[PDB]
Amino acid sequence: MITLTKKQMEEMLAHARQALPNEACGLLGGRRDGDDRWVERVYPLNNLDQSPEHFSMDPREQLTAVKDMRKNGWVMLGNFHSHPATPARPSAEDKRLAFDPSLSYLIISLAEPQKPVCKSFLIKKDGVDEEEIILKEELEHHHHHH
Repeated sequence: MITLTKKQMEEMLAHARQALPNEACGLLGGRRDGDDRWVERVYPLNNLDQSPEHFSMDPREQLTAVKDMRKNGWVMLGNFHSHPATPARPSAEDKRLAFDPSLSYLIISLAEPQKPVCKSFLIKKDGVDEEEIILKEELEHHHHHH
């Protein structure tokens, strides 16, 4: 299961339109426990590629993002990339860009802002599996540190 807040959805949505007409990629940070993931911060790394529909894994930005997570004490949950005006789900060539074992790839459909399809796809060897997104009204009690 994956859980994120309204604010995170808003953050992803903002990043999506921000990147247009290019596609919007980046990472998701927060806490992962019981294999489940809670997105407490969206990491807009911006499209390190030049493609409009295909994404990059933002190599340099990865090092920046992990460096950030080490500062606050969070972990890497997965990544997300949104298509400009095209639907969700990973395409044949799009999926080939997955040089990972079975991470979480969120693909957002910005075909319409009235109904942007947001799902989390697990790209595995055997195939792609769907993870459902649960919303949280509030953040996980701020950065939390005594």
